Amino acid sequence: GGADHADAAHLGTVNNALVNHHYLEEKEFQTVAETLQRNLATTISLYLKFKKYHWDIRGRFFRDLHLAYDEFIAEIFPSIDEQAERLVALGGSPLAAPADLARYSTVQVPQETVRDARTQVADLVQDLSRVGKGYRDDSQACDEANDPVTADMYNGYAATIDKIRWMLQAIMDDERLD
Amino acid sequence: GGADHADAAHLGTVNNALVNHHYLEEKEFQTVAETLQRNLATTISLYLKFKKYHWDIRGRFFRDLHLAYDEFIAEIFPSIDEQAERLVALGGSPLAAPADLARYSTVQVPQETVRDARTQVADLVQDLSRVGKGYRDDSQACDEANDPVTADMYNGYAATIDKIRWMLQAIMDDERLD
Amino acid sequence: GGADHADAAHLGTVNNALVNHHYLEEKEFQTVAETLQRNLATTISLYLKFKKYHWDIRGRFFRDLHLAYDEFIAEIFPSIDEQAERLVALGGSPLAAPADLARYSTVQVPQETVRDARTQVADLVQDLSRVGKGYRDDSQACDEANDPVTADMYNGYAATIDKIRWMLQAIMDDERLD
Amino acid sequence: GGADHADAAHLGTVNNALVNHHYLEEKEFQTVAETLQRNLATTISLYLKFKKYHWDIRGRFFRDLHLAYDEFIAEIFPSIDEQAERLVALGGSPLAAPADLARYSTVQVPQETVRDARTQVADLVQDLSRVGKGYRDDSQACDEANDPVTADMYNGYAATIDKIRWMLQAIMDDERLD
Amino acid sequence: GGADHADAAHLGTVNNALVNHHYLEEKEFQTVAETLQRNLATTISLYLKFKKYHWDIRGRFFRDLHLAYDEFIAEIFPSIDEQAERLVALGGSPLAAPADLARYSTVQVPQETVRDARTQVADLVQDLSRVGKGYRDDSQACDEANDPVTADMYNGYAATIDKIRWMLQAIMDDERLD
Amino acid sequence: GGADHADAAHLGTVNNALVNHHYLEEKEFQTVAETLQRNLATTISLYLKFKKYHWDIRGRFFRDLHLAYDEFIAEIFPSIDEQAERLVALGGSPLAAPADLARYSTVQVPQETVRDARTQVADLVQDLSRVGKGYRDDSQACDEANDPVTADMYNGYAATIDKIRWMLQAIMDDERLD
Amino acid sequence: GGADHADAAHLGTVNNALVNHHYLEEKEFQTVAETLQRNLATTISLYLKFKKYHWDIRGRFFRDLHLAYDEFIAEIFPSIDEQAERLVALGGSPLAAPADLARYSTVQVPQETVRDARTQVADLVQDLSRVGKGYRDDSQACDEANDPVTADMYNGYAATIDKIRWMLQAIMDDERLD
Amino acid sequence: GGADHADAAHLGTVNNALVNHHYLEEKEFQTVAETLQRNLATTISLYLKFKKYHWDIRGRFFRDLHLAYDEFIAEIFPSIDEQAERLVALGGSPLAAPADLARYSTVQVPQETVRDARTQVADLVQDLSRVGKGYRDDSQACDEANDPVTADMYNGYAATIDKIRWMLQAIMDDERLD
Amino acid sequence: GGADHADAAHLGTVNNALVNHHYLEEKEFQTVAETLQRNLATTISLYLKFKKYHWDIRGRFFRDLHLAYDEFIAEIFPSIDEQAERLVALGGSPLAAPADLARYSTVQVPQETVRDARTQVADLVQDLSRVGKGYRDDSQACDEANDPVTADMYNGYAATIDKIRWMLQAIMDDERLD
Amino acid sequence: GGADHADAAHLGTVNNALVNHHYLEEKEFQTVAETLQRNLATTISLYLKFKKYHWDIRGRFFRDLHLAYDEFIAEIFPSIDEQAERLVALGGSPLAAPADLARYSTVQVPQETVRDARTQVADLVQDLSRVGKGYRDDSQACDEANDPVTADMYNGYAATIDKIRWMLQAIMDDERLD
Amino acid sequence: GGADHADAAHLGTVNNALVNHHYLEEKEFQTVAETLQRNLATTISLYLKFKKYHWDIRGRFFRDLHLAYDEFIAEIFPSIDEQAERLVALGGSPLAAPADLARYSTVQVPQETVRDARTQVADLVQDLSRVGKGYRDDSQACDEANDPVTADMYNGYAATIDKIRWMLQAIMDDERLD
Ligand SMILES: [Fe+3]
Ligand SMILES: [Fe+3]
Ligand SMILES: [Fe+3]
Ligand SMILES: [Fe+3]
Ligand SMILES: [Fe+3]
Ligand SMILES: [Fe+3]
Ligand SMILES: [Fe+3]
Ligand SMILES: [Fe+3]
Ligand SMILES: [Fe+3]
Ligand SMILES: [Fe+3]
Ligand SMILES: [Fe+3]
Ligand SMILES: [Fe+3]
Ligand SMILES: [Fe+3]
Ligand SMILES: [Fe+3]
Ligand SMILES: [Fe+3]
Ligand SMILES: [Fe+3]
Ligand SMILES: [Fe+3]
Ligand SMILES: [Fe+3]
Ligand SMILES: [Zn+2]
Ligand SMILES: [Zn+2]
Ligand SMILES: [Zn+2]
Ligand SMILES: [Zn+2]
Ligand SMILES: [Zn+2]
Ligand SMILES: [Zn+2]
Ligand SMILES: [Zn+2]
Ligand SMILES: [Zn+2]
Ligand SMILES: [Zn+2]
Ligand SMILES: [Zn+2]
Ligand SMILES: [Zn+2]
Repeated sequence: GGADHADAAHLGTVNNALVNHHYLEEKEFQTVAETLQRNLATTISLYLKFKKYHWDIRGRFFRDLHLAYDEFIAEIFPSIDEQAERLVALGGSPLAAPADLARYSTVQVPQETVRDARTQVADLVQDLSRVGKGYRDDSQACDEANDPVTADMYNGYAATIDKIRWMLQAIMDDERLD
Repeated sequence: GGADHADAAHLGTVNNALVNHHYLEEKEFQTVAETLQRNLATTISLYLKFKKYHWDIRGRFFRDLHLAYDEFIAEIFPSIDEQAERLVALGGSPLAAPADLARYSTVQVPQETVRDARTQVADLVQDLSRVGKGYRDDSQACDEANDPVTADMYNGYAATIDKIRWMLQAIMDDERLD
Repeated sequence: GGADHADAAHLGTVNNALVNHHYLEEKEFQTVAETLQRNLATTISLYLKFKKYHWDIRGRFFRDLHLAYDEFIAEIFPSIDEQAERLVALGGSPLAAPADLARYSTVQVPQETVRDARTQVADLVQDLSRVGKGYRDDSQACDEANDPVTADMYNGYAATIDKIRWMLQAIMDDERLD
Repeated sequence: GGADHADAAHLGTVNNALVNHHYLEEKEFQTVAETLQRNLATTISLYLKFKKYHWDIRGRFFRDLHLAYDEFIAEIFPSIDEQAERLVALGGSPLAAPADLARYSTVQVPQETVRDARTQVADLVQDLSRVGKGYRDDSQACDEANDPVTADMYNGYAATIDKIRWMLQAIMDDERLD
Repeated sequence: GGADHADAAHLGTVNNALVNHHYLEEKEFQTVAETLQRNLATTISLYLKFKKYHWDIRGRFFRDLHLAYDEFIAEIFPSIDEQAERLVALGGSPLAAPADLARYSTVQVPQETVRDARTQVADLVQDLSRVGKGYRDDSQACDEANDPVTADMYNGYAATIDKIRWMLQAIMDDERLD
Repeated sequence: GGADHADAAHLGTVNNALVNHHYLEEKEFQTVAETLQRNLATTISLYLKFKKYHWDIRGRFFRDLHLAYDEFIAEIFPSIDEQAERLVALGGSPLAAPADLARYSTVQVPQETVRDARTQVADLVQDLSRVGKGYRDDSQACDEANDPVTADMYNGYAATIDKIRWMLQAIMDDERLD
Repeated sequence: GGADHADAAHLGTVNNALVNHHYLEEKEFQTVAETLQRNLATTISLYLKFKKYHWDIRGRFFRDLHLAYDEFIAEIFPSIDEQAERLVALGGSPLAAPADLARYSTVQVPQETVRDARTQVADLVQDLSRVGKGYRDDSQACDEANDPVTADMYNGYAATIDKIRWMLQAIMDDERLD
Repeated sequence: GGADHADAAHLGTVNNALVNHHYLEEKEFQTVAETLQRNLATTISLYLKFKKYHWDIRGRFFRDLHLAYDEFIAEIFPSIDEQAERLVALGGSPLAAPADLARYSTVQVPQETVRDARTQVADLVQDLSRVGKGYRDDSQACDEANDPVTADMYNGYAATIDKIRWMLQAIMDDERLD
Repeated sequence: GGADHADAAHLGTVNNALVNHHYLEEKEFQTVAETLQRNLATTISLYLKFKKYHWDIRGRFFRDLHLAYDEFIAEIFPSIDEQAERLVALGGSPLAAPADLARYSTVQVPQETVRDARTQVADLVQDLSRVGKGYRDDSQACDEANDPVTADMYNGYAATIDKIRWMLQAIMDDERLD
Repeated sequence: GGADHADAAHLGTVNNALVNHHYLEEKEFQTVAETLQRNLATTISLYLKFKKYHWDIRGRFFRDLHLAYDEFIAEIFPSIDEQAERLVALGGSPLAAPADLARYSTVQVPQETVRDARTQVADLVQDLSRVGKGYRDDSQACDEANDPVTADMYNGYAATIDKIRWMLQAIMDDERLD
Repeated sequence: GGADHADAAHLGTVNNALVNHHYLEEKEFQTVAETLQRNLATTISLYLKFKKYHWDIRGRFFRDLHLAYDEFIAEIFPSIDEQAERLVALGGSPLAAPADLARYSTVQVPQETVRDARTQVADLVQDLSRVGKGYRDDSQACDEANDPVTADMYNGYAATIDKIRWMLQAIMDDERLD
């Protein structure tokens, strides 16, 4: 993918004379950086979305979901600083302003108050299906671009996302969940 | 302030029949909820902004500022869940989507790559002057609205913000910082 | 409120010659001590009530409520020794015998075996609505009586009680909870 | 002893269809349950009594006794939840309301302010003599009723109570303690 | 109170161009800063005084008082850095030289060797009566000066000082303490 | 690469009868072992070099660099025992004598006293550029030699080295660093 | 390999409507699931076998081997839940009944009492040679089946197994071990 | 057994007026106290003996036995204070002077330097056979004397001693141990 | 040196009958006590001085020095209670009132606000040169006075002070530090 | 002093061929070993004596002394293994049988039950005066015998013993202690 | 000894204007610095040598020696940074490049693969005999050169080295170790 938005190696600015793409060729950096910026915005958006649903859930599954969402945040949270800094280490600049989260994330954070357990869980399962396949695909893309290092990070993140996807899909595989 | 955007006690939705403003009158809730939604969006925006500057700083003050910004995040971070849940406990629904952060935060997160130490620090000092006065003013407003409980939370947050403001203002009170 | 039952500064007994109300006038002590004795008996009664319901709950919400009640006890428990000793520090003597708990608590502990989740949760939500408003009102009363110190303790306890009230009210805001 | 007050296996209520006395015959349950309800009420009453004396002690032995009573509470406190739940596991329902504590406890909690060290310590030593013999006797009774499991719990509790009894008896074996 | 001795916002010196009183007006800063400098010098003086008495106590209450004084130091010690830095955050400069401690503290540190338990304890109880009322009064003064933030700090410190005052007053309320 | 210096599977010595290359063919072992011996000597040399610069740095960046070098040692240090033992597990014998470190390391440890911050940092950045590319290349070589296991170790080490490279390059991207 | 025994995506049962193979095609799932079920049964069998030998070893190497086997269990044990849940996350159902362990494990647990150190160690070294090559081969198979995520798990497990293999092979490379 | 040497309930001395045998009859105390004094002296003697052998062992089993003896001390050590205080709680006075250890211990501490592994281990196995049977027999004796409390302590100590006996017997069941 | 100010063995006061100089002759005590009182006052003065500079530093080296001064306080702080109590153990009474700190300390605490990094660091380096030589000289003096015990304490304190001296001297060995 | 009883370098026994006195001449070893065997037996005897008095103390100072004796044991206990092993490292064999403790200790463990606080404390103060001077003298003797290493150990032990001596002497410097 | 190689106080370089020998005369620094550089190179060489033997040991004593060498590294490792920084604090510059380790160490690291337990242990015992005497001699030399501070460091290091020497000498004092 195209990564000009995340590339900091060609800026006209102070304290930037040494920035480069280390062992990656320019086109390889473009491929890898598009995945890192997208996955960073996605991870931050999942933190915000798990919190919004943690705060808004009501009804008899409140303890099940309120506590689960915090456990899932704890699993994914460290990857925010790690993905941002992998991008910086390769000569990028990570984006984290609200407008940039909205543009590059594959996950949308709700603006409405969603009380219903099934509505929350089905939304999250759809997101996590996309994000876990995303990391598997992005791992292969990075390996192909001669970046097995970023690929290895993604292999670990995909295992975590796939695990959370299973747990949430299991909870909603029940006709008595309204 | 007006707080319709944060008020969840009158929604037409499921699992919402019991939501109310507890011991606050409606107008008192409006006053307190405007402060909680604004301060929540501001705190999350400060987390994102301290991270963006942590990731982008370069030059000879890199260790000073990279490490300081993480210490400041650790001081303010717990207040994200606390402020959101104080709003929920009073019959509100906290907003955390990117569009809502941008609308209600008193702090803007950078979309550009800022390498320069002075530029980062002066921006943050301006923000923290506004946010610390904000919590002092909002504490008095909440006390006046018969909510000494939220006021007490704000008294603690203001002390933290004022402390961080001093440290950053001190670092930039130097003509040799370019 | 009247606090003769809690006042230890005028006793005819040994090792009591120095007991006084420190910086409070007698009438100020009466106001503050009535709130401390009542809130102490209430807090101990909530410990006993959360335990009784923890021990007696049955049915499919057993894990949700059994575990939640212990988390809520852990939040409120430290305030037992703190409220009792604030009363002692102001020249009072805290009461903790069963007959005194029953007389002064605003919360009644069940003598029957309550298996039903909704019955337990609705009872607790009614209690916590009363106790959280109680601490907000008692904070203002203490501040008015020139005791901002006890008021500050109450501001923290009210935030905890209000949080627990929200979580329990959320769980029961569901027609499928029988 | 008779245990109808603690027996939950025959209730006319919801979510109670499966409750039974596990491997104990009905008469064996009656014997064991009388000991568990009495010892539960006694243990909670000792927590309340050690606290009341911790809060009220004055004079030159204040540090000796204030700190000792908290160490003794820490030793006995875990047995509250353990004894209540052993009773639940055998098809009982434990009682913890103030009126039930007063009825079934072998220890009375003071309603007066006792400043005098000797008065407190002699009262506690009398209580602990009764409670430690109680657990030794109740252990033998439970073993005889084919419940070596509850007996084993009591053997451990008796060792703790007997140890605390020695320490308090030692402190008061002194004519200079007024 | 007058606070010129603690005010750093008008100095003729290097690295001081940005120093100001944040959200406080000049007269409000004068009120708050007088309380912070006085309470800082008082807290440091209480650390030194509790140590001097810890080191010099002899006789049969040695363990009671030697250990208690260290527990009381541990309770008050963190407030030294906190009060000094609240003053710095508001545009002050805290004083800590011996001559400044002696001038501004409301507590005098002994220059003589005091072996006698009663003499030590009565001296400390007089000090703590003054210091606990001081924090209650200074809290109200700060609130009136539109600084609820510093007031909140003082509310917590007063509760700690009042607790220590009770424990020491209790120990000496005994005719057999010589 | 050629690895006879590290191969222990053909020695004429005691307690060596069972040594073999496990699932690797001889030529595959030669490829993988050359990378492990070189990276082991390099890692130990980086420990020694970060220490020498930690001990010798002087001037106004002393705290920045003295502390950073210890944090970087803590990140890389565990890989010394891990790389040596991966080589042993594949039928090699790791070298660690000074003469062997000097021969096989891609990093040279200074014999002179280097006080100058820029001189130290530029030297380290050159080293880490070589070592991070080295691990990326060696990962691909190991994967090609049917050793994805050693490759995975290298993917993690490369991410650490690349991160440290960024931080040091950032510090020196400043004309005011002399 | 064929994996019908582990595939849960086509069951005729309740709460199973959503089960699928996520981002893997059916044939890819068959390949990966055969490796996960086999490695799960193997890992559990190694836990049981290391325990049986830990319990049965006698003679002068008792401390060497009794303690080593527990350290090796601690290294491999977490991979039991991890491998089972990777299989569940991909739409499988892991098998753990004794009959299924015996069928699918590549390691057999002893039914006899083996006192002899050499007999135990040689048996384990043969097992670990097979299991470490197994994980290397299964990693490559999973990567080929577009599952780099499971492959990455296996790369870590192989390094652990290969390390344990070396230590046990070393201990028995000695003619004086009878 | 006869226990006059350990009985403190009939002394002609100060601060001893309240000492009694709690719930045991005099003859029951004699039985139980003989076991407690003997087992106390035995446990202290095993601490001294395990240390002497830990300090004196030489030869090729040095690490096996030096480290094992410290692990065995850590298992038995807490029972020194526990057995002594059970005796005090029942109106006894525990003996610990060297002459009393020698008289009442069933284990003799070496006065010679024993370098030989087999000699040490065979000596310890003989001791532990006696001490583990001793605790089993003493448990039954205490139960018969209406002291199930002390019996329970002994049941736990016997399990520990029997475990250590197995490990040491295993090490020496080897003709190659010289 | 002369130590009458610190000598408590000849006081006309209560609870002082047993005070003596243990194994030191009177003149030996005078030598050792002069060093302990001086070093105690010096250490407390260094705590106060490091804090004053920690609180007052401004400009671009704020993080370097603010954090360093707290690390140096943590290194020296335990020696306050240790030196005071070594003096008490030898029959002295340690002085800690402000007037006594000022008289006996070899380090003066600033009464002015010092913003300038170089001014602070040069002042501290001069102090630490004096204090580290002081402990080396006082160690030799104590050894000569037959007190190798106090000498050993001083050997450890000197190593700490000398280390801090190096770090601060290094930071200021730079012409660009203004 | 003469040390034949502790010298293991000339034994006629197995596994003893390499034992020697390391860097000490024979006469130097004799001097140092006499001090180590005596101080080892003394330290173990102080552990036993502090325990006997901990177990036997009664009357109103029970908490003061029961708890203090355990704190003093915790301070001295590590020196048992350290002194024994310093002797082993120099070619000695440490003695720990009861008969050897009695022969070489400078402290006698009571065979009687001592309830009286003053009697216990005065006995201990006499012991600790002897033991602290002993370590000071033995430190000088070891230094003179070219063993500054053992001397350094003794300097630390003397400081601990002297501290405990002060605390116990202080407690008994009181005519009201009977 | 001569120490020009380690002396940094006379360099012609930047940021070195303030370097001096603190309280030591030039000739005293030469004596002390020769010992510090030699002992630093020796300690680092012992880390490398213990690792090489840890990695290469095979045969039936593998667990005994593999684990022991890591415990010995953990004991000596902290002295690397401590000895290097004592040299820096006295105006030296410590050497750590491979060529400098080889020149100044009294211990040689093996370049060959040594499988044999006796060969490893005998080599280490010879080294540790030299290094422990070295620290005893260097302690006396430093004391004579008016550096009791460095001498004290060496007294502690010698005790550690002498302890490790005993343990290794004990293991090899056995004819059955081949
Ligand atoms: Fe970061
Ligand atoms: Fe990986
Ligand atoms: Fe939350
Ligand atoms: Fe507050
Ligand atoms: Fe309390
Ligand atoms: Fe429970
Ligand atoms: Fe038991
Ligand atoms: Fe601070
Ligand atoms: Fe800096
Ligand atoms: Fe290792
Ligand atoms: Fe699991
Ligand atoms: Fe072994
Ligand atoms: Fe004890
Ligand atoms: Fe102290
Ligand atoms: Fe020392
Ligand atoms: Fe006391
Ligand atoms: Fe030991
Ligand atoms: Fe260092
Ligand atoms: Zn680019
Ligand atoms: Zn509303
Ligand atoms: Zn009153
Ligand atoms: Zn029944
Ligand atoms: Zn001003
Ligand atoms: Zn080969
Ligand atoms: Zn399928
Ligand atoms: Zn008797
Ligand atoms: Zn004197
Ligand atoms: Zn000899
Ligand atoms: Zn020189």
